[PDB]
Amino acid sequence: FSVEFKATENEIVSGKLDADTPAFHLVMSDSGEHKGWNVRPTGASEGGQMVSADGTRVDLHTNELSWDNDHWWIDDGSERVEATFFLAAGDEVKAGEYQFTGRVEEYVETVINSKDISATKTVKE
Amino acid sequence: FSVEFKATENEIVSGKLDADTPAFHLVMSDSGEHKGWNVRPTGASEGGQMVSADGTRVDLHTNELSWDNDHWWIDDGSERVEATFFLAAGDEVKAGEYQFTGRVEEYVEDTVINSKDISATKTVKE
Repeated sequence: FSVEFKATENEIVSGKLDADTPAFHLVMSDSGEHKGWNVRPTGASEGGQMVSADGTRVDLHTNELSWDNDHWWIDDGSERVEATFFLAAGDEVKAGEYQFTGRVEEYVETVINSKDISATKTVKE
Repeated sequence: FSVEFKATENEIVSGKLDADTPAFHLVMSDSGEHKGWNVRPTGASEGGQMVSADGTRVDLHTNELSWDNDHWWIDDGSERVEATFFLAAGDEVKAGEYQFTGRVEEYVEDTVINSKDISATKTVKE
């Protein structure tokens, strides 16, 4: 069971976004049998947001995972799932170094593996 | 001593597999006297997997060979051994062109007397 979570490489500059814009990339993997995965935001990211030092909160979205109130999930039995988290078109994005913290879970049927993820994405000038 | 190793002809689509589904075919030949063979996965395939570009792994299986921790093997002294490697019924298969790499070894009782790398790629899907 392996999890990789990191900022995307594309630069984001302060302002109001024309389009959906990548901010994080996630990969969840396990050769062992499973039903799927959860990505649960933790601490300040609760709500599914990325957060700067000055407390500015920005929503994350992904087209590779589903959402259920406060977390992402997906039923996927394959060995490996990839996901991009993007910021939505229109969103104003302001000052700083924005951190996402969460916890990945692997489940069956019941959680059988889990690991914290954290990464920080930069915005601006 | 010859080895033939290649992707099967049957088309695979991504999704949950409804049956044991062929992926590769292996032929190991020697009319010379020998005890058996090993088929040892190499590189990314170690563990017994075919591995796609993005690193996704699918387990390979065969009913024609035995297994010893990390490799297949068979005592078979005949001139020719065939084997087919299949994906297990129910496995959800996804994204890519999946390669298997390994090494074949022919052994005798007394001990390896011939060896050769094998490599092939199987396409999945859509």
